[PDB]
Amino acid sequence: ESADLRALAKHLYDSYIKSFPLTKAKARAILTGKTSPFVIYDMNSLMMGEDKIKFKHKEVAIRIFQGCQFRSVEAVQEITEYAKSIPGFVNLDLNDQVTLLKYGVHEIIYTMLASLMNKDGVLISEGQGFMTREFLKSLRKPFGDFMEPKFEFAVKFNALELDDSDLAIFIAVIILSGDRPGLLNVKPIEDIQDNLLQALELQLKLNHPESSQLFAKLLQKMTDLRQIVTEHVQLLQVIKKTETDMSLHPLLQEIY
Amino acid sequence: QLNPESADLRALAKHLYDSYIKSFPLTKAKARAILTGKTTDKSPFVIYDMNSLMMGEDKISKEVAIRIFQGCQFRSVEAVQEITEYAKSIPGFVNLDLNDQVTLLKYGVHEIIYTMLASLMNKDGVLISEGQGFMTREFLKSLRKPFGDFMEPKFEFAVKFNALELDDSDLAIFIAVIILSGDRPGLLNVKPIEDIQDNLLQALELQLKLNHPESSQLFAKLLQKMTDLRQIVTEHVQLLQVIKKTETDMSLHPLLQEIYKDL
Ligand SMILES: CCCOc1ccc(C[C@H](Cc2ccccc2)C(=O)O)cc1CNC(=O)c1ccc([C@]23C[C@H]4C[C@H](C[C@H](C4)C2)C3)cc1
Repeated sequence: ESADLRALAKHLYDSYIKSFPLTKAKARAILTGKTSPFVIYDMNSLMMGEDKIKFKHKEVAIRIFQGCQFRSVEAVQEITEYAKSIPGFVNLDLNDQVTLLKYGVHEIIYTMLASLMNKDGVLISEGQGFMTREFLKSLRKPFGDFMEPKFEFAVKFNALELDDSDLAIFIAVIILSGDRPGLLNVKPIEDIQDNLLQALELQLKLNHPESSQLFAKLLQKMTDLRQIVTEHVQLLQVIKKTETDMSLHPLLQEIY
Repeated sequence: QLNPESADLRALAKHLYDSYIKSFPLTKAKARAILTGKTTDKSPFVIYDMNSLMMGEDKISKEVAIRIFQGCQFRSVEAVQEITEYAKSIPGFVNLDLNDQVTLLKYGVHEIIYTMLASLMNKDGVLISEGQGFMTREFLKSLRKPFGDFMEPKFEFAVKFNALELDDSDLAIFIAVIILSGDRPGLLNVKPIEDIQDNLLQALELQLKLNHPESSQLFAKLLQKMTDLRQIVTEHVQLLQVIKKTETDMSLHPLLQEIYKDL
């Protein structure tokens, strides 16, 4: 039966490569040098990187924060497409699918964001740039503790040294989470996740024979993720309840 | 079912199960026996309202909510003591840096308390006073605005957690896994802790596979529940800040207060 598992794993990987442009393997090469990105480490760096480079993603801290949103909206579409390739997903009650993506994207966003971060910064805009971790903490208002929580998570998560083939199955497990509120038919979901969990388990055993109980440690990071999301939602509302320069075109705000 | 490695894991499971029974007076087996009525001597007095509560004082401050609340404070202080005792039995635990021992307990006792509290719960209520009493979920939710719902989140977790059908021998290892968490804030030497947890994780994994052959991916499902515990703790901690402000006259046990400080 270990046949259908290896196939599911290969399938998810191929699909993951297709849905996500910047893989971890590719991002890693750019972060260590073995392979250059424009560096944003201070205000003038920023102003220049967006001047020469047309970073598709008023006030700096605010403009940076909104670029994060723009990029997140973009990531949501990639994740949605990926999900549809997971065997059984499209066959679930349509409302449940929306529910699963609705509560799952944030967890996946931060999970994948770690692939693009090291302890010194994060790759932005397809990796054409590198925004410094220090510069992010240099932001005033509450925009200073905005990204820090993610870096800390990334340092820990990256310590597991997973690769794209590992992450592809993990993401699918995050998506098929049967405890999301509002699901109408939980069984099919948990049934698919169970199969995905089996696939992830064999994947990690064969890909990291020397890493003891890596499956357990990866599942434990689940705790870390939701805490990051919950905390994120809190700072997000604090930005809505306060801040008056967050004004965007009516059509734009609707887009988020 | 072979090698000396799997043999060491079974030995560890037995050691942990043996300590768990020795450290916790009210096991899940005894709790289930009382709840399911497979007795004529283990039947609890049920408290589902005020007069019941009143009549229970005889069978088993000044206010309904606060009295019930102070009771839970006392009981969990006692639980922390039992948990602390169980912790010393975990191989390697007492050999770790003394500060880390305190840190691990500080972050693990509540997650463990709610894990074990589920053993004493069903969709309708919870056992109290070593199983002599039973307070229904509805009575506890009818309480005054503040306390009126400090328990509901525990019930919601319990009915789902109990769905895994774990038994004491399973819980003994899981409780151990929880305590030996290398990602606790402020830990000095994270390596020795992770090494102990890895071995506990192996013990738990084998135990579940052997105890629940037909329960597919129980191990992973059990681990995912850990996120549920953290959440319970945060909510509870926030509900306490609310109470200590609305009820300026209600005291909170020092031990429990030192555990929430800078949590
Ligand atoms: C009432 C059911 C509640 O049963 C709970 C609920 C939550 C906890 C966890 C605590 C709550 C807390 C939250 C905030 C701070 C600290 C801890 C925690 O998280 O630390 C423990 C118990 C276990 N409780 C019992 O077994 C139990 C035994 C005796 C009584 C009486 C108290 C008093 C009135 C009645 C008659 C006498 C005198 C006995 C009932 C009540 C409860």
